[PDB]
Amino acid sequence: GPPTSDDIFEREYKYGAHNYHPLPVALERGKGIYLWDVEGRKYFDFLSSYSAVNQGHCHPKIVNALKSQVDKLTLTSRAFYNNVLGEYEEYITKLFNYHKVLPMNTGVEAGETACKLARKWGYTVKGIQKYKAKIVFAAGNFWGRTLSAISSSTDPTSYDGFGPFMPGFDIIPYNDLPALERALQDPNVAAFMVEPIQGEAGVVVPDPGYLMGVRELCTRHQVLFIADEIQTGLARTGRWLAVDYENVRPDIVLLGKALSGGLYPVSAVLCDDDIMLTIKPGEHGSTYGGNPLGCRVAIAALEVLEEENLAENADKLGIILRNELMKLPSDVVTAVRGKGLLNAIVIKETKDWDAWKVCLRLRDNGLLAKPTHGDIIRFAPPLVIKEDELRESIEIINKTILSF
Amino acid sequence: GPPTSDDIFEREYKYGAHNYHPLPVALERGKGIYLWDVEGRKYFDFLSSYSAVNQGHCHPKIVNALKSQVDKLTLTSRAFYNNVLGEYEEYITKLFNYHKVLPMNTGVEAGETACKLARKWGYTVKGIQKYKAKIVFAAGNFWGRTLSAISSSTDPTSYDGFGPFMPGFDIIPYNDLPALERALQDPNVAAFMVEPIQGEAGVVVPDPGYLMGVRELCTRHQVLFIADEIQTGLARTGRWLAVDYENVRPDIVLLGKALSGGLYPVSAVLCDDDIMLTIKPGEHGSTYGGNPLGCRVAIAALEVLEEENLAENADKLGIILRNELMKLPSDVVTAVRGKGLLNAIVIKETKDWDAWKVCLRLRDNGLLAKPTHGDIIRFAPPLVIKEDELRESIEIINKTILSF
Amino acid sequence: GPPTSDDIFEREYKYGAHNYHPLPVALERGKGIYLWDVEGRKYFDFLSSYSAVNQGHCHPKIVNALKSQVDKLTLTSRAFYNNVLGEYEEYITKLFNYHKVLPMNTGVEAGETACKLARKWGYTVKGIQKYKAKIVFAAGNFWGRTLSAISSSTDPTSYDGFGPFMPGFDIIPYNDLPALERALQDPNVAAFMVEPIQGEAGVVVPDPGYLMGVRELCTRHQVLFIADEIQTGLARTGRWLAVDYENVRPDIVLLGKALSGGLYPVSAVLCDDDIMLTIKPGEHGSTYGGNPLGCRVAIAALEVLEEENLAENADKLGIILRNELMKLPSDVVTAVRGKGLLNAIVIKETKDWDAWKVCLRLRDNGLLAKPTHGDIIRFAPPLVIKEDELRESIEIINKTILSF
Amino acid sequence: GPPTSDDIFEREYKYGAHNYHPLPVALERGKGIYLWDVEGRKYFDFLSSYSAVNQGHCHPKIVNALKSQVDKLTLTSRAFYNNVLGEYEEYITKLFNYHKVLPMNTGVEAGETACKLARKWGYTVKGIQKYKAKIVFAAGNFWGRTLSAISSSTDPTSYDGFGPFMPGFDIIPYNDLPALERALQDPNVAAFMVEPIQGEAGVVVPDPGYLMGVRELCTRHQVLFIADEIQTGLARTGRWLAVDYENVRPDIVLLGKALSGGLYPVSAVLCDDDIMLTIKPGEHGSTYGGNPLGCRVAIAALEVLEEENLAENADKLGIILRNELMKLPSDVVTAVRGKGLLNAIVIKETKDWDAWKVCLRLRDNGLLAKPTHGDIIRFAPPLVIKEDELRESIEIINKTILSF
Ligand SMILES: Cc1ncc(COP(=O)(O)O)c(/C=C/C(O)=C/C[C@H](N)C(=O)O)c1O
Ligand SMILES: Cc1ncc(COP(=O)(O)O)c(/C=C/C(O)=C/C[C@H](N)C(=O)O)c1O
Ligand SMILES: Cc1ncc(COP(=O)(O)O)c(/C=C/C(O)=C/C[C@H](N)C(=O)O)c1O
Ligand SMILES: Cc1ncc(COP(=O)(O)O)c(/C=C/C(O)=C/C[C@H](N)C(=O)O)c1O
Repeated sequence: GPPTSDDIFEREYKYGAHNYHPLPVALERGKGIYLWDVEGRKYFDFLSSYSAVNQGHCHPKIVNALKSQVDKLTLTSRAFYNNVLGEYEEYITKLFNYHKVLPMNTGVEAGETACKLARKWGYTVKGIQKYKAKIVFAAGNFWGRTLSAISSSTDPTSYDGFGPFMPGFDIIPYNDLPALERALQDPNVAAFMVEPIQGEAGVVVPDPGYLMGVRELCTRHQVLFIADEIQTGLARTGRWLAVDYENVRPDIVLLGKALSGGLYPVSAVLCDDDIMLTIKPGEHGSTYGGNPLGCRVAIAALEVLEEENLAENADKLGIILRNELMKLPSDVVTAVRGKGLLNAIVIKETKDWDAWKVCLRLRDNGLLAKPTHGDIIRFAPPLVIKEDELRESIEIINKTILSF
Repeated sequence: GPPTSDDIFEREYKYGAHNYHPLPVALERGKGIYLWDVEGRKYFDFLSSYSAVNQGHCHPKIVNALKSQVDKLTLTSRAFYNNVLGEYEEYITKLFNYHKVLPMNTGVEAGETACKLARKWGYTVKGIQKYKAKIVFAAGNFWGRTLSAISSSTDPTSYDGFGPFMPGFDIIPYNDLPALERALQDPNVAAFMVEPIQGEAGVVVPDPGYLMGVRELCTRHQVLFIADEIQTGLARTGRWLAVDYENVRPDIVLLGKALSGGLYPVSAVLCDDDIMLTIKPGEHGSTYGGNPLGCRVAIAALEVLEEENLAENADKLGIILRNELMKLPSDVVTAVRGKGLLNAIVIKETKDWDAWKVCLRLRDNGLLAKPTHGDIIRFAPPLVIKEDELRESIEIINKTILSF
Repeated sequence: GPPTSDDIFEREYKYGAHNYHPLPVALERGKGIYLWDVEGRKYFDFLSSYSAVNQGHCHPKIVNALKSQVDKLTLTSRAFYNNVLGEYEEYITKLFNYHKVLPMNTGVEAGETACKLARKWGYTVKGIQKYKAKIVFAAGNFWGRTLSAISSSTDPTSYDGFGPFMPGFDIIPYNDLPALERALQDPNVAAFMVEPIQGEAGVVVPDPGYLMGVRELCTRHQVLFIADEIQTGLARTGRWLAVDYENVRPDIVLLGKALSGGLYPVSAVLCDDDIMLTIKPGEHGSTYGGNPLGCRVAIAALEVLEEENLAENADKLGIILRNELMKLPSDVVTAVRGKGLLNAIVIKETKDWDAWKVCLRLRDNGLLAKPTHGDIIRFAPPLVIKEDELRESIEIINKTILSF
Repeated sequence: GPPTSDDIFEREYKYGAHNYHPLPVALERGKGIYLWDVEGRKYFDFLSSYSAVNQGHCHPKIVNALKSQVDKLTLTSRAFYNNVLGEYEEYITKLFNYHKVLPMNTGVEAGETACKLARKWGYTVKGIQKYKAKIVFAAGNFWGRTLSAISSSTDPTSYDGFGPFMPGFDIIPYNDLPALERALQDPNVAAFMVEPIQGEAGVVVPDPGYLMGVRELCTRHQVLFIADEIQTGLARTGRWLAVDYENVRPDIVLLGKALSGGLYPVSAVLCDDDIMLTIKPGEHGSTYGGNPLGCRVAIAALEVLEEENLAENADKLGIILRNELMKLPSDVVTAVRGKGLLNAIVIKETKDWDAWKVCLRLRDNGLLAKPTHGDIIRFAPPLVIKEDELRESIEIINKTILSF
């Protein structure tokens, strides 16, 4: 017969690498804000696949876009043209107001591209001597798992045992303008890459004005501001871009995850011509980047975001979420943070009570979430959720937390 | 109305990065070995999207697996389990006979994963001091476009302007056993990564015995043999793996491209437990890696190769293709090479006549191919091609080549 | 009676090491451009003993310098002074415009001296920690047969079976500025050694601008540029130094071979005081280095080059040689290369027709040459050759090549 | 007018490397046992250019061989054959009773050749894994100035500032059988290289039985015995080889210096076929190695040694030299050592009295010698010296020593 949840776990343990320790639940179906395991149980998805399913699981318009194109053409490679990519390019460039886009597949690939653009611009336009270009990052950052990405990490779990590391990556504290200004005194700095809110660090929101101050500093020192909006972008924090809260226009914007509604790995690197065109024909690419199938699903996923006004929903509903979460006792729940529907709670962890235990019980009470250390729990349900559904999940969260 | 080819070209020129200089052709449909442009012209695909559509464009079995899964569940993320991953992991591990697989999305991600495993094994099993581990590569190698992949490249178009480069990567000549023997004298070498046939270098085929000598030397010096079969694998050269020609078992095998039949970016890293399990939970991953949608399509993609015996077909037809191409005048076509359906011709390039010009005329005569330098043309049609179709293509190639 | 050519080969086979497989011809006399075998046959010498007899075999002025000095004093050793060395030192240093010269005997000794100068300069002036100094070399280099020289070689015949190898020697492709620039990012690099034209690799001429770019990159990164002109120097390429074609002044210049006209093993290392004086008294030397007999002959050898304007002749006649060689069919002779009178042709080798076979027939037709793999033949006659003699030799080459 | 001794020093100081600090004397002529400076002064040569002029300066027979051959042919290179080399090979190999000879030019080149033979023999015959072969050397050794030669030296002046060093070279004390026996327990050792009497270390004579014990231990443990007789060979110690005193037959014998009588840099490597033939055609060589001019002079140089029974004379006169030297006061001259005409004295050095100062006074009194630290003076006149001349020189030494 059909495998049980336990059969499912055992099979992966035997045949798959052990690079993850997932919360013990086996999903076979997803729709909107819901997930169903193989035993048929129903669950509120409060992780949204890291924002990839902002539009909810299997959104019918994005599904139909995928189904329509797969019968026509799925991959020509960029050795030749296809009819779809240019339409997606004009669309996303006009939506975000940048001259061009460089299509890639995964979040880390957008970051790598952005680092390559930063260096190439650094050498060919800023006049940095090869190869003395530096890129500054903020401590707590997370942009992927390539050798380059773990080389800017301050998390031992990311870099330990994987060295030597990529040179020319400097790290400074996040939410620290004076540190940034100090780093930018070196003219060999080509760029500063930062998340408007750090996702994996535990939904760390920098103080008001941080983003405006980063922009000012980058512009003064002729440094590219690379904003990684792979998790924060596409309506999840209440705007098209988290950077929009302070009216900031980064030099390079990275998008991924919700860009395809979870139907295909699609990522994007947006920037104007003076940066974008430092990379010449033949100097950068990817087998699947810009394929017609991912473009069709991306056009659809962006249209859902716009047409269903999900940014406004996430902003209004996020206020409720945070307001209800702050009612929990301050001796149980230490802090509440986030923007829009990108939130987290910090608990007063003890040797016998932790975030993992809380998520296990949440699971038991029908809500799926993942801990981000011993003391942090993220709450980020799909943006299609309704206030009634949200209030029901808040009750589940309340009941569970108070049940310890 | 509908954009013309010229309109398609222009739109991408304005809104897309110029990292590619494609052959000027605009496709809107693909099926099997054929592609159709927006003007309705029909062409033989002799590029197969860099060997990602080995199964032919839009294979019905693969399309059906995608349509079936997209209605159910596409991405839970690795924070939770999905019912499909394990079924795929057991299938692919038994097919290639390795304990485990680590699922990723793009070719370069598989290579990054292999480098991280090599290093982690190097430090935690072999005993190399952190962080002195080295990874040896062959000149001409191409494993992608991340900062780390271009740091091992000998092609300036890949690395120039993109440094500083990742330390710990050494380069030796390809197809050179004495040179590998010399490099492996350093006890700090953790692995040697190599393609059984170099693709982007110009379909460079090493001499008979090279692979056995690499396996022998790596074993002798306690060095992992990493075979990048992202382009050579999955029946392209006439075998499940190009290393099968010498019956050699690498320590780590990389798969990508045709692993999905061109319908989704799926890549994979296969190896036994002693290497795979050096990476503990939380130390490596990817948002889309191992998602259920990509797994369903990869199972179907692998089934097609098997069920249709595409390896045998590529082997049988590849010899016909090469023997026919060798009949061209040795003063116009300087060399013919390849294995199975992964082939190239070298032309006697002049200032007035080159590979690009030949490919434009080939396009005009109904066959799509892409030059690998001013003198090399790659011929790699989907493996579902039939003998009569191959001979038709051959006539097109002879006609074009002799027309100058 | 006197030994026959065949007795000469047999005797060497029995009593001498088998470290060479020379073209079967036994010479007993040489004068100018010609050589005679023991059977009395006359041959044009188109190898010139690798440039050692640039001045032709047994030039009367050099011979007379030899005879004059051997009646006076031949070797005092460096424990004392000889009256001749200083005169040769002042002469050669003013000729090439460097502060000093360090006299050695063979070409590999001057290379070894240059490596020791570069390391000493690296530690004592550049500040590199002992013993982390690196020297970069170009693939295809040849600078002799010591353990250190074969350690930088990429030719398996030079290094296979002779290791372990000297550490601190790194190799990059020849004629590759991006690769040199990449290598010189390591501040532990003390020098880059390179031949302006690679001799033994098959007369490989780098592209216009390579030397200038080498000079620029070395100066920019505080690395010593060591130019090995042992084969290319002293008028053979059409100038005093092959680097003069680009007005490039290397940090260290190595000379040998023609420096004595073939009458005595004489080599020289030229550089300014900031480099030369890093080596103190008792820290480097050679028993025969700077002996009075070799100095007298070197003074005369250089005087012949200057007095007879051999560089101008080699330039003028080299143009003629290459122009006539290019008239040979492109389906037989694939390439013609060189500068001045250092040239070579590449033939369309088959299993039954090769460079060795061509050189046997050449010998049969009165011209002696050295094949340098299965498809390269070098053409480098003494620089004292006249246009009529050159044209006569060219007809012998035409006759031979066309005769197959 | 002609340069004065002082002008000669000044000129070299300005235009030549400062790699030596010679005794201030400028010679312009040499005949037999004598040398004349530019001021006309006559001196007894008690260094003999480190044994290169064993036959005396400018021996008429060697000079005549030189003059005869320079009118015929001086260098064809090894790309072809010359009629002279084979004649010299048969001559020298029968003289020393070894199958073959490998001709080189300088002493360090023959040592380098012997290391390469030992490694090649080690891997191809002994079975050592590539590249684990070791070569053992004796502390105090001196065999030249290449990077490899200074890597086995225990003299800081030879190696300091010139590293990193050649691996695989191990050092044990000289004249120490227990230490050699201990080193040869490693089966990865391929050879032991040693001087029968250390020259540059200060004429260090090992104890009776050392050579026999070296021979025995090397045979017992399947290790090659390489005897460096470049300074001690060719009659200087009173025998053809210093190893003849113990009837020991080394596996490899190196010769040089006197092999040419000081007229040409000529060196030789002798061994039987099982060793010599481990090196195949194209695997080792030298441009000037085995040239016809050096062979003619080497044949004559050896003939003079044999014909004039110089070994017998050196033996007889060496007894006299040492017996007279031992009459000097023990509180001034601490030791007298040597064999045949290779001798030295050790003096009771103080802060104000040293070997250099003694050698200055010697020069003042008409005898030239080389000090070899602050307390050693070597006495080694040409082997053509007569008893009356020796006794005259001895009085000059007595006079000088006693004069302080
Ligand atoms: C801000 C930001 N920027 C880039 C990335 C990399 O995204 P991708 O996984 O598609 O390469 C991410 C990815 C987050 C992510 O995948 C979290 C967990 C992930 N499964 C892991 O390997 O630990 C991101 O949050
Ligand atoms: C042997 C091998 N290993 C890895 C890769 C990288 O695969 P991916 O493109 O999915 O990152 C490839 C990919 C090659 C490829 O597609 C090169 C051309 C590509 N259009 C580019 O410009 O990057 C490969 O040939
Ligand atoms: C036992 C032995 N074996 C080899 C050699 C090296 O010989 P050559 O200098 O020709 O490379 C020597 C050379 C000794 C010698 O006198 C070298 C002194 C010379 N003036 C110098 O600094 O190199 C030797 O004594
Ligand atoms: C650019 C360059 N630099 C140095 C050397 C070495 O020179 P020598 O042979 O005198 O050590 C060479 C020598 C080349 C050459 O012809 C050596 C051939 C010689 N018959 C052998 O096997 O060693 C050179 O081409």
